[PDB]
Amino acid sequence: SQERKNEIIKEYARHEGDTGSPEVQIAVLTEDINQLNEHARTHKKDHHSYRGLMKKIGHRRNLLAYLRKTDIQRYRELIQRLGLR
RNA sequence: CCCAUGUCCAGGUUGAAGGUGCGGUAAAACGCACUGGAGGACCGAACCCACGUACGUUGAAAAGUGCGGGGAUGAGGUGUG
Ligand SMILES: [Mg+2]
Ligand SMILES: [Mg+2]
Ligand SMILES: [Mg+2]
Ligand SMILES: [Mg+2]
Repeated sequence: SQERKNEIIKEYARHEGDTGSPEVQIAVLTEDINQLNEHARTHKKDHHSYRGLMKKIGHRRNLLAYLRKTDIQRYRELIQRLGLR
């Protein structure tokens, strides 16, 4: 949702202007992915939506790889905040 | 054969489901351990049955004994009424 995405940007971002950043993107994608996994458990047959789920997941994984390359401290802080492995 | 009401099955073993935790995952299938303790499951006394063999065969016995044998928490054995 737009209000939830606003909250997530304001929380995880470095500024109120820095809408775009890896931590911001990943924080949005994780909530979207949780909603989609619940939707999939409720709608097991919607493979057409599971595809977009996997695409979002790959996007998040690539962002996380960029973070592991550039800033390992930022990476670990992010993952402690989010709860990912 | 059945009704009701009771009672008996030394000991040991294996280790189903379920559960928990750790991996693995985007989350799961899944895997690894532990727990748990199922079974007309296993080995084997009493208990029950009678596979073989020898002997007995005017028998110890109008159907047995010995040497081994099968089942042994179940569709079990047994008691009283
Ligand atoms: Mg048995
Ligand atoms: Mg036995
Ligand atoms: Mg008796
Ligand atoms: Mg006979």
